Parts: sequence; structure tokens; C-alpha cells
Amino acid sequence: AMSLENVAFNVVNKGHFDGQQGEVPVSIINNTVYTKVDGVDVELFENKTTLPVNVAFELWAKRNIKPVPEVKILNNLGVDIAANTVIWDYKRDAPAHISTIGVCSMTDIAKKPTETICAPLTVFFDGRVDGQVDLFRNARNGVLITEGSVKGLQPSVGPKQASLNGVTLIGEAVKTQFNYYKKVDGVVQQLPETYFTQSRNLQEFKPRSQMEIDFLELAMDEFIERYKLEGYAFEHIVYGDFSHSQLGGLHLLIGLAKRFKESPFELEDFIPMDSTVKNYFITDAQTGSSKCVCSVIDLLLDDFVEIIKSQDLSVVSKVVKVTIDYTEISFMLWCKDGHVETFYPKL
Amino acid sequence: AMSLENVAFNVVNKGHFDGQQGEVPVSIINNTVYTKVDGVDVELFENKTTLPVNVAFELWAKRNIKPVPEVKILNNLGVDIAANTVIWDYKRDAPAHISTIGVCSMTDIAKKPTETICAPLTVFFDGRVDGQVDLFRNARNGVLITEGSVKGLQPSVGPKQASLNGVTLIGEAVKTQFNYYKKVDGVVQQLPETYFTQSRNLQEFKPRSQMEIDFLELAMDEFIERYKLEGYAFEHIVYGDFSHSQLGGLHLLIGLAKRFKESPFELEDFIPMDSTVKNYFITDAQTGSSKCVCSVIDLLLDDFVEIIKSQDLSVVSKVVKVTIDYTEISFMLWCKDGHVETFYPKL
Amino acid sequence: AMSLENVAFNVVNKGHFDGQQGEVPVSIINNTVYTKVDGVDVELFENKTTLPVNVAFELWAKRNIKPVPEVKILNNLGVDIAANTVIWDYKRDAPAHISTIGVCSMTDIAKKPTETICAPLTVFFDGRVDGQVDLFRNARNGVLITEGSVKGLQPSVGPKQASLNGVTLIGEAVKTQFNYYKKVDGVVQQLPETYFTQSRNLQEFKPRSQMEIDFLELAMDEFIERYKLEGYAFEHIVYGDFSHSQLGGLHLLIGLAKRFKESPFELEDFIPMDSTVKNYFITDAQTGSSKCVCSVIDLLLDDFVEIIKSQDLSVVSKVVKVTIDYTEISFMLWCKDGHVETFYPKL
Amino acid sequence: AMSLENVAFNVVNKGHFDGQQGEVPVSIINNTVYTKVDGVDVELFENKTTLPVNVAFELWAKRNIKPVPEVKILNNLGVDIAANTVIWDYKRDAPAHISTIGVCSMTDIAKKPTETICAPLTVFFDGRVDGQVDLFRNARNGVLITEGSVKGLQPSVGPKQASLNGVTLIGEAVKTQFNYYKKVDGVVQQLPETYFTQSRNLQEFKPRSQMEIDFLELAMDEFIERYKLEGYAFEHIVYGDFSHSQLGGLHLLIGLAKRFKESPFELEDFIPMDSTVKNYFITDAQTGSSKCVCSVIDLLLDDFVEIIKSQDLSVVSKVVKVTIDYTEISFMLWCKDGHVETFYPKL
Amino acid sequence: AMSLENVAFNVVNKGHFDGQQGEVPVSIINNTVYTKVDGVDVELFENKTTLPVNVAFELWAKRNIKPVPEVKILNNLGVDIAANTVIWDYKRDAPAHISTIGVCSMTDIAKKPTETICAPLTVFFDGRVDGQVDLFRNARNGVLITEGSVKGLQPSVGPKQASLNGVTLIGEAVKTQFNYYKKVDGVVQQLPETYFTQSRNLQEFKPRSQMEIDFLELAMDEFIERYKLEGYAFEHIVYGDFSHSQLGGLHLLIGLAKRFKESPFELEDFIPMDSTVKNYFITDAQTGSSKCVCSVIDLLLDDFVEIIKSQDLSVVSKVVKVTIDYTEISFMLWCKDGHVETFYPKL
Repeated sequence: AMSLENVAFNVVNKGHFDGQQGEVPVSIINNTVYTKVDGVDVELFENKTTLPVNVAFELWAKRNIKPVPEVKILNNLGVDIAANTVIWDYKRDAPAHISTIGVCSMTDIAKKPTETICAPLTVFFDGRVDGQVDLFRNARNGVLITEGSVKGLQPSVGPKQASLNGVTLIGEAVKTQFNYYKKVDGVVQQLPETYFTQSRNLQEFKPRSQMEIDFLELAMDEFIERYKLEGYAFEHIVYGDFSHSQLGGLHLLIGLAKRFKESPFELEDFIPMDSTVKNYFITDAQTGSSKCVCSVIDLLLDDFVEIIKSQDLSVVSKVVKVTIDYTEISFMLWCKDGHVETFYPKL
Repeated sequence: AMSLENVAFNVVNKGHFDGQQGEVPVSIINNTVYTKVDGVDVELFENKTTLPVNVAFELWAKRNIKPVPEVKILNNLGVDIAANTVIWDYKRDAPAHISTIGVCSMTDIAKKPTETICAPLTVFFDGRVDGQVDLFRNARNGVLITEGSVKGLQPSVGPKQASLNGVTLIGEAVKTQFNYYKKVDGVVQQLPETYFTQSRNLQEFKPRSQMEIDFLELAMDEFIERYKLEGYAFEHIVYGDFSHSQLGGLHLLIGLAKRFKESPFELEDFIPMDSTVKNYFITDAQTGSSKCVCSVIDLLLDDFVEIIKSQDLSVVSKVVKVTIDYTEISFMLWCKDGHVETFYPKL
Repeated sequence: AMSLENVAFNVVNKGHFDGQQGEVPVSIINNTVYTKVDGVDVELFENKTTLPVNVAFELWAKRNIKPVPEVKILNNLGVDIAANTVIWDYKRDAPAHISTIGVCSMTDIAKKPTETICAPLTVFFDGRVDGQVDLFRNARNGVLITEGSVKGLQPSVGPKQASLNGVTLIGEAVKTQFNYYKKVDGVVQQLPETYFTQSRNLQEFKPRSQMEIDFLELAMDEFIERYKLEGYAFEHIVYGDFSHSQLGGLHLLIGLAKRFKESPFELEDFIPMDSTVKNYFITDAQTGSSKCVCSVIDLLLDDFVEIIKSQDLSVVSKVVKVTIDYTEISFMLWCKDGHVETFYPKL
Repeated sequence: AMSLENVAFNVVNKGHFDGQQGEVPVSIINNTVYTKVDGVDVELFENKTTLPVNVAFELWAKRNIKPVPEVKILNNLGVDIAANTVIWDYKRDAPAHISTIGVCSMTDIAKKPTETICAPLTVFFDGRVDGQVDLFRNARNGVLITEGSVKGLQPSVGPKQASLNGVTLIGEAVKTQFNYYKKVDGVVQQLPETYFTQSRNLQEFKPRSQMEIDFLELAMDEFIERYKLEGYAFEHIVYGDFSHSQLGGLHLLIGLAKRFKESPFELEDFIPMDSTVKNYFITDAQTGSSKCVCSVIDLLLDDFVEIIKSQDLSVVSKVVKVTIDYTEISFMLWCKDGHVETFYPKL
Repeated sequence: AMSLENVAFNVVNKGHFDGQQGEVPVSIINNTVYTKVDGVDVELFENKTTLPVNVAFELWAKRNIKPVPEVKILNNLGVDIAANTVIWDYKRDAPAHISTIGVCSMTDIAKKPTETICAPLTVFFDGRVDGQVDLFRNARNGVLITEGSVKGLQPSVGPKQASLNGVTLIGEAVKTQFNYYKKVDGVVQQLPETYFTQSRNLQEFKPRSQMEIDFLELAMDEFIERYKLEGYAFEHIVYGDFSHSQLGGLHLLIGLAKRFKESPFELEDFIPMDSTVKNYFITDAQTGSSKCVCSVIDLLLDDFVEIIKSQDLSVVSKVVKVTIDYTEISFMLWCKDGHVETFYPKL
């Protein structure tokens, strides 16, 4: 059975819900779950969601603690429901998919896991758990991650990193590299050859390739010179221009770190969630420059150079379709006179 | 085990917690417990207390549905805790005794029912349940009600009336009259001879003796002279005087009903609870007479006459103490020239 | 467009949302919508639902004010969604169907009005509005009510009464009699010859047939004798027995009125909603009799007699399926020695 | 000094704040003030306003309990602030004027009394309290009510009834008849000869003149014939027409009672407050007739006849200025062919 | 007297409640106390407790600002209530002991400071305040801290550090070293010779002895061999092993700092409170290693070596009771073949 006091017991001892037996007093006051440890109330959980507090507490305590794909990957892959587990979105601080089936009943609106309302539901399956590959096979539209490989199916190599307990990481002790399978209309797919966001951030930016180490360390103009990037105008699209109140270009996280190292400033995430492209409210604390909305995307700088290389320069103002995180991101690219005038993900 | 969804199950089927097994979805939103009946949320409970909503829901669903003594009887008898049941104060919409032991743990603050902090608590025992008489025997300070009689103990006859599911009543189908036992320091106290409030209501006042029928029907002065109450000032202490803005008298519910028959007015209960003497805020709609506070007692008119008779009138400004509902209520009785100037429950 | 201030404007002038233009200040504080009429906040709406307050306010202001089928009829007919209007459930004090499509986009979970997610949605169509018959024709599974009659479809006569603004009534000035059509899997249905609840209550019970007037007025035993009901034991199944704490029989609203007239008591609806059978918590204020759960059903007493007449008495303990309000209600009917021992809707 | 525990003390003993000394424990939980009477929390106050709960509790406990003018009178007279007391609006269940000066510093926004920000406020003065006449004299824009009469000022006779503790009444023991004075720009006014709403309701409608008693008792057509007002068409403007879904006319409370006496129906006040004209959502439970908005006004039927008598019939569709409750109410009157086609307060 | 506005005054000027005179406007909105500084509301306090907001505000403003023992010390010493002061638990953001006697009356469940209900309460006395030593003498069960020394009583040296305004510290300017006294059942105790937690953390770990500086600076293996720790397996019980997803050993804060210096990771305190042993949810951001629950204890590394030295190695799987912070903490210690297989505080 599922009870609030048992869930609170598990949380108090383990921090998540295993399924032990034992119960503890629980108090609920205004979107908050307290328990009386040693005669004093301590806050176990605080509902930041739009769900009822007991519902969200029971979803949170049941969250997945093994490494899992980042929620942006599942959004791009169209996942709607997770089978037999809960994916917690530590950005939103709430479950990734509002309904849950194969986990608990009153979270979902679908009648049955394969009912008519629940047919176009793209499920998610965790190969590391037994039987999930089978459930994939018998599924209508589903996405499967597997720790290793499965028979009779072409794999698809995903990102190096995964989210473990809300921190993204590349794991030695843990395999944060899964193989992906997709079956829409019961028919396996051919996942596109795609590009993976590195999922980094300014205050802890770490270069992951020699080009990145050169970018961070080398001076500006001699870096453009050194990697033969003179014709592609990285002084704006990457390096970031501050000569005006309206901050210009600067649509790569690498450039943001390369400037933030000089003088810190702030990023204002007005839509707290996860996506391949992230719109920030950017303000330069040194010069006073600020852009109302700035679309930042975080490729490998190696991969940024590769995609810019593979692109012809003939079209004056072209739109490119590049496959990032299994989704087609469209890049606006005005090329003037055979050089890169502007290049960023179109709003 | 103790489960919120089990409690809601019982409430949905039975309206109270029996102890069946089954669960129903539960949602908590802002001091309110809902459940999904046939796909729609219906509100099971709404917390009017100062307790956490799940705590109060569990206490409410565990309330006693057999006839029970009115809470004023238990307050006067000093009861502090009930054993193995919950008394619901439908006046306050909250349990009668905030702590609860012998039922559940985290409600009470005493460590153990026998522990030192819990020794000086007057417990309440329900004879109709088995074993409770024994528990009363082995109890330090306790009050016991029995439907019939117990061996080796002098009974004490209480009111004919009782609270069944929050409505007070006299029952032939159900025995609403109990025998009372009180033990202080394990020593069986002898209960005083006492008078009982009739717990009647203003809107639905019903005479319970011939004198009351005469009061309601007979004219005023013909009534005072008819029962020979001319020297006892019933025209003020009972009938109530409306000549002035400051309302006078009206300290018996009988007189309030006698006026309310002639014209409705409003009684405002600024302290919603249950007591032997109840202070009301009176506004007379016809005359406009109003008194900020007026103490009302609903003792039997027969027994009111009896107490007024048994009392000498020599003392000008005496204070009587009569035992009502097992507690000493003191009236102020100012007598002038062998008759009663004023007489009411002193504030 | 839809805005909170426009909706509040409409509510302030009309009481519901027509679609006028004009806006008024709005304040939201804790599940409550206020507006500043002449410099003072007046409460426009108070959210009793589990929906966000602005969502529920906009649903309520958009509710249907023409006469509509009672929500129990729509539940029985399986309706899941209403097209182009909102049905307010004044019992629950919340919308009858949580999602809305054909009305508003951010209340439903189905992607489109026509989608695989919304294939099994039994929609509701209001023939009194233009185009709704056509939408019914093109619909997958739908229920249509029509003011008069439609071509090519067998009608189905529904109840005499409808719900107008939350009060149920039979209308002279308004036609509260609709014809019903059901198309599951695209194919028209054959709505069963059914029995209709009269939707009455104790506070204002009014007889609707001569047998009912005899029941209310005539004495008990000579009424059983007069309509030749001696062999069917209406003293229990209808009249209601109070000889014990556990109240017996008494499963018809008419018997409830026939007793409540003698001495009033209370009914506790612990599941506030609408259904053909309603479980009450019943307590006899005179005798002190009380049943924890009592299933009450309100047929026409004429129709009760007819259904009991149609039943053979051979089966000792039979279960009868009778079609009430387009749904199969099953009575348990214990017949001993050719007479009606017990007969009530089985729990 | 003003403290929450002192205020709660006064409320617990008196029901309002006198200014005694003594304090009681107070708890605040979610717009509610509780106090611990004899070990149990009892709810003292529940905030229905948009003010902070302690602010509103301290305003409520300081409300005026002497008879006071109805809030609609003060609105019409333009009162913005009350000096040295609080007017509670029991309709809205909140103070009549949000700010208070001369009472409490942290409720108003004007810096000081008679300040430049405070100059254009019409204050209210209670003659029954000492010094208020003087404060009126020295005031810029003020309205004074006096129990009796004042020297050097023409009085103005107000309504017979006043609001005492939220119930309107004509008082014998209390003088609910005040004389009014208005001084705009420090210049005394000439209050118009006006007509007064009687402030009645359907549940307890009581005729106040012989014509009203005839209206209630007499049949319709012979009542029109009897008082000989056949040309003025009271079958619509007063009696109310019920032959259509859209209810017709029926803009006088007297007519509403004359129907509600026959068969009860429901009034839905969608703007809970006080005004000379009140817009109701009206529905006929018998016929099924219903009007979305109905402006009801409650004169003395004597005075209705008087205003209709003083009316010329030449203008086909005229707008009439009539002084009711010291404010100009406009009646629209389609009077075609010398007869009263339609006549009601224009929306 | 105690009032909300006076308390807010003190807080606004001083930050805590001294007892000055003066009052300031206060607003309460949803577990938050605001005051109007210069015409704008500023938030004074925000209720994180389970107490009523005014109750908690008055407790917080009355908190102790002199250095005080860590709440874990008082928990271990069994303290139930403080006398004449409030200990604030800055971990929980709530008072350390729910009930207060000598502070205010509506905080304690005990009827009196000295009563049968409050006999078994271990009170806390602050010797730095006058009369508290005397109150200790006359006390039933009490714990006293003294700044210096008292006559006729054996002292007991406590920890070097105290909590001043929620930050723990060893004080030069302030004496954070008290002498402890315990009188259970009126008889002075013999406080055990015990070990004291150092109360440090990863973000600001600072070594406090030469052995600790060697630990932080020296690499692993030469540190084990250098302090003769080869046979005691500090590579697991202290250094922490990351070869697997399930992190191993690592039950000393010093080892946590010694690793966190290399690569940072996170600690999730799922039970926010204070205790001698603290269960963390630990995840290695570099290797991906993570343990669901990890009991961390923070001795002086010198004292850890001392306890491991004093312990025999004969028992294969022993449990050691060592007195830390005046309480008996038991380590599980699996010794295999004369070496320390595992050693950590048993869960």
C-alpha cells in the first residue's frame, strides 16, 4: 500500500522511498510536510509544484536516483510518460511529466497504460530495470534507454553525461552513457545523427577540448588568427560585443565564460526549466550593456566549428537545420560578402 | 496501520472510520481534503481547527458516533483526555480535547498514558466499550460513564439528554442517560447532587413541564400571580425589560423564547463553544434594545423556581452557589425589602 | 480574447460572461476574486474547487444559464466533455467536467477536439444552439439534447425537470424537456426505456401524484390496506422503522418526508454531489435512532409500485436491474414466503 | 496603547473593544484569530476582507454598536472617512471605509487630518458623541448626524430606520432618527427633499402602510381597480410578468414579495453590498422564468404612487430625476399613448 | 505587557526584543510579519515553523543572543525547556524547545512552572544571568551552564565552541566555554568524561591540530604510513572510496574535506537539524559515486585516533560505546584478522 506516514518514514531514514515498512508522524501545513523527529517538527518537503502537497511529496519521494537522461533529451524525444518510475526536474523543482502511469493511479488522466486516450502516449523505458525491454517491445510508441546493448535493435549513442540526483555529470563509476531506441507506431526508428549540448554553466565552466582551452586562455584576436577563424567573425557571434547598451551576438556559453572570467555579471533565467536553447536576460555589470533576451546554446566548440565549416556561404540570409539533442534546431545565419555577418539560433 | 487514504476510504463509504481496508485517492489543498469520486474531486473534510489538516481529518473520522455526554459535562467534570475514542465538539468544529492518547500517539504530548506528566490528567472512560470499567478501576484520576450500573460503586445519575452526532436529544431508542463515577488520586469521589441544564435552543424551544407550558402560553401578569411569583421579580429576571436601550434581565432561555415568540430578535454568540452559562450579544429588533453581554442559563424552570424558593431573602446582596452540571455556579441575588431586586449568573 | 478584468466586468454587470467589452479592477487574495466597486472591494467569487482561482473564476463566469440536464443524467449517460459551454455542478460547487474543449484551451489535456487522445470522449451537445446537431452528426461518441425534435433520429424522452441556475424545476415558461440522442462508435443508440428520479428533498417535499398525496396524508396502516400493499411490507422498505438504534429500511425519499413531517431530524450528505442513489448519514432526533449509511432513492411512488408489481416473489434473495436515469440500478430484494422481507438499492 | 491580546480580551468578555485592561492568548492561522478559552482554541474572528488579518480584527473589534446610518446613506452623501469610530458593513462583512483617521494611524493614507491630501475627504461626525458638532464646525467637507438638534443649522430628517449591529430597524427604545448636516468647502448645504428606501426583504417583508396591506391581500386586477391606477400598468412594472423565460418588469420589492408569497423562488445577489438600487439575478422556480439582471428599488408604495402621480405623461420615453436617499436616481419611463408602457430605474 | 507592535518596534530598532517602549505598525499576511518603514512594507519575519505566526515572531524576537550551547548538546543532555529565555535553532529556523516557562504562558503545556505536570521536565539554566544558579538548586531535574564556577558543585568542561547568533565559534572576546551541571531527581550527577564534536563543514573546513594539517596536506599513503595507521585501514573508514557507484566508508568530516578539496561535490541534508551524527545524501560529482545514506561524525582527528587506539582488535564484529557530547554513540567495528575491516557509527 501507499501511505503518507510510510513515505515519510522512508524519507527520514533513506531520503527516498524504497518500500520499507515503518511509519512516522506527519504534519501538513501550507504546502509543506513536517515530521516530528525527536519531539520537534522538521520540514521534510516543500511543495513548489502545482500539485497537491501529498501528491507531490509522494511523487518526490519516489523519484529516480540512478543516473537518468536529462529532461531536455526526453522532451526532444517526445517522451510523455515514464513507466514504473518518476523523473524529477530539479530545474523546475517538480516532476518532469505531470501524469505518472505504471507508477500510481491518481496522477494520470489516461484510463489504462495502453487505453485509447493513452495510445499516442510516448512512454519512457529504463533498460537497467528488468522487463523494460519487453515492455518496450510490446509498446505502441516508446523510447528506451539501455545501459548496454539489446539484441535485434540498432542502438543510438546519446550524450556522455547524465543527470544523477539533479547534477549533470560524466561518470566513471556509473555509466552515464545509454543507448536509445524509439518506436513510433510500433515501428523502430532511425535516430538522427545528432549533436549534444554539453550542459555547462558560467560559474563552473570547464573546457572539454583543446580548442576550448585555447579559447579560454589565448587572447582574442590571435585566437581568431590561430584557428583560421578570421573569415567567420567570431568577435560577435561568440566573443560578445559590449560597445552598446544592447549587448550584441554572444550566443555560445563558451563566449559567456570567456567574458565572465574577465569581469563577472549576471544571467537572469526568466523561464526556469531545461532546453537545448536557453533564453537569458543578460546584463554587463562592467560596461552597463544588456540585452532583453539572449538565446544561449552550448555545443562543443569543436562541434560549433565543425557545423560552421560544413556550411556554405552563398546564401545571404539562410536558415540551417542542425540536429542537436535529437531535435532540429534552426540557426539563422546572415552571411554578407562571403563572411558570417550574424549567426545565432533564431528566436 | 494508519493511512490517510484508508481513512478517506472509510469516510467515503461509511462517513466515519470503522477500520475497513481499502484506499481512495486523496488531495489536500489548503485545509481541505478532497477525493475523486467517479473522476471528480469532492470535498471530504474542511479543517476549521488549529491542527494540521491531516491530523484533524484523522481525528474527525475517528469521532464517536454513539451518544456521548455533552462537552460541558466533561469540562465541568474536569475531563482532560478520552481513552480509545475522540469526542468532537460540533460547536467549535474541533475535537473536545486537543491531545489524544489511547487512540493515537502524535496527538498527545504526554510521553505515556501512565507516565509522570500524564499522571495528573483526568481521563474519560466509556463503559459501553469493554474493558473500560477495569481501566477506570486502575486509573489515578478518571471519570467513567456507564450505560447501566457497575458493582461496588455508587452511581450518579446525569442528564436525560446526550449528544448524538452533534445533536442533543433524549433517547428511548438509545440510552442517553449514564451513571457517572469520578476517582481522584484513585479515590472514588462522590459526585454532588446537582441540577442539569436542559440544553434547549432558542429557535426550537419546547416546554418540558407544565409550568413551562403555562409560561409560554399564559399572559405575563396572570402567570406571575398564578404561580405566586409576585415577590420573586420574574418580570425582569425572567421576562426581560425592553423599555430602555440597555436591555435588562433575560438570564433564562425560557424568557428569551417567550419574547422571541412575540417578535424575533438576534442572539450573537461571540464565543462559539458550549458552557453551562452562555454569554450572548442581544439585539431586540422591535424596540432596538440591546445589551453588550448577557449571561443566559437554561436550567429547568421548575428547578429555577425550586432554587429561588430554597434561598432565604434576608441578605440584601447575597451570592448563591448552586451545583449545576457538576460545577458550582454562583448567582448574584440582590433582594430589596423581602423581594428580589436583581438575580442573575454573576459575570 | 479572454481576460480576467473583462470577465469580472461581465460578472459585475450581468452576473455571467456574455462577451461584452469593458474592464474592471480585479484583486486575487487566497482563492477569492474581489473587485473595487465604488472604491471598496466586493467579493465576486470564491474558489471551492481544486482548480487555480483564475481558471475556476473564468469557468464559473462562463457557466450555462439556460436549463440543462441534471449532472446525474450526464454522468449516467457517460458524458465526459461539454462542447461550447460549461456545466456548473452547484452541489459540488465546481464545474461538472474538469476539462473543457470547444470552450477553452488550457483546461483540457486532449491535444485537439478531434485527436486519438480525445477519441473516447463522450461529448455533450446542446441542440438549442445552432450547429450542435451537425457537430453531433460528425461526432465519434456523443450525446445530444434537443429542445424539440430532429430529422432521421429516434428521440428519447428525458425527465420532466431540468436544472436552471442550480435549482431543479419543471418549466412552463421554459421547456425543461429535452430529447436525447447517443452515438457511441458513430452509431446511434437505442436509449433504454428508463425510470426518472424526481429530485426532491425533505425541506420542500411536494407530492406529484394522487398516491403520493394519500401517502403523505393518510394514516400508515390504513394506507397500506387502501392500496393493497399489505403483502409488500412498506412498513420497513418505505415507512422506516425506529424501534432500534440502527434505523431500518427507509430507502425512499417519500418515506423520509412522511416521517420528517412528524418530527424533524437531520441528513448528513457526507459525499456532496449528485447521483441517482444518495447515501445519507441519518439520525432520528426523536427516538435517537441512527444508521451509519442509508441509500436513498427517489422514484415516483407510482413508479415504485409499478416496479415492485412487475417482480415475481419466488426468488428468496434476488437482485433486480431496473433502468433509472439511463443507468442500471440494482435492488436487493429478499422475498421470504412470498412477501417482501427486505428491498433496497444494494450498497 | 493598542495591542492584539488586549483587543482579544475585550472581544472575549464584551464582544467589542471598550478599552478595558487585560490580555488573552491569541493565535493567528490563515485569516483567522483564535484564542485559548479554558485550554481550547476558539475562533474569535475570520477575515473576509482584503486587509491584513490583525488590521481587520482590530477594525472589527472597534466597530460602532450604537445605531448608525445605513452605509448606502453615507455612500450617497459622499462620506469618505469616519471620525473617531468604525462603521462595519455587514453586507460586505468588512469596514465601510477602508481608511480610518481619528481612529487609527496605520489605516489611512492621508498624512494628517485636514491635510492637503486629507482636505477633499468628506468626514462623518456622530453628534451623539461629545465634541463632534464642534469638529463638524471646524471641518472643510463634513456630514454630521445628530440625535436631536443643533443651533444655527437647519436640520434634515433622515430615514426612520438605522442599522444597529447590522440589522436595520425603527427603534422605540433607540432613536434611529438623526438630523443631517452637510458642509462642503466649509459651507453648509441645503439637503434635498428626498425619498427613503425602506430596506426590506422577501424573507420578512412586512407592509408599512394601508396601501401595502391592500397590495398584499387584494387580488391583482381588483387592486389596480380599487386604488384606481388602471392607466399606469402595474401588471408589469410592479406585479411582474412570468409568461416568458425572460422575466418582465418587476422592479419593486413589494411586487417581489407579492409573488414570493404565492410560490417561493431565489434571488442571487451577485454584488453583495448596499445601494439604493440593487441588481438581482432572478429566477422563477414555478414557471421557470428568469432575468439575468433586475434592478430592484424599495420605496414606500405610497411614495411610488406619489412619484408616478406627479409625473406628466407627454414624453414617450422620458428620464426622471427623483431624489432618493439624498442621491438622484433616474427612472426610465417609456410612457406611450398616455399609459405607462415600461418604467424602471435605467441600468 | 507583550504586544505585537512593541515587539516589532524592538526588532526594527535593535533586531531583537529588549523591552523598550514604542510601537510600530504591523501587518500579517500568510506566515509573514511586515512593518511600514517610511511608508513601505518591509518584511520583518517569515514563519518557517509549525507555530502561529505571531507566536513564532514573539519567540524569535525573544531569542538568546549571548553565546549558548549547541542545540545538540542540550538534546543530548536531555534538556526539555529553557528558563527565562528562548534558544533558536537556526538549522530548523524554529525554537529549540517547543514550550517555554519563564518566557510566556501560551507556549507550555504544563500548567505551572512547578507542578506534577512539569516535574519530569529537564529545565535549562543560564548561569550568566542572576538567580539562575539558585533556581538550579531548587530544581527537580535541571541542567546549568555557568560562565565560571560555582561553589559546592563539581563542574564539567564542555566544548570549546558555542553558538552565537547561529554561527558556531570559539571565542576570545566572548567566553564560549561553560561548566555544566546536571541534577536529575534533585541529585547532582557525574557528567561522563566525553568527546566533543568539532562542528565544522566542507565549505570552510579548517584543521585544528597538526595531525589534521598533515591529513589535509600530505598525500594519502605516506600519511597512513607516517602516523602508524597502516593496520587501521583509513583508506575506507576515513579516506573514502569511489571505485563503485555505492560510495564506501567515508564517515568522518575530515575525509570529506580531504576529498572535496580535490573535486567538489554535494551533500544533501534530508533531515535539517543538529545532531552528533548526521546522515547525509552523498554523491561524487567526479566519479559518479553516490551513497543513499552516509552517517558523518566530526571528532577531532586526534581524538578519533585515540579512540581507535584504546580499542582492542580481538572481537570480529564489535560495537563500541564512546561518550560523545554527553551521549553514548556506538560504532560498529568489524575487525578481521587483527585489522579494521569496517568502522562507522551504526545506523
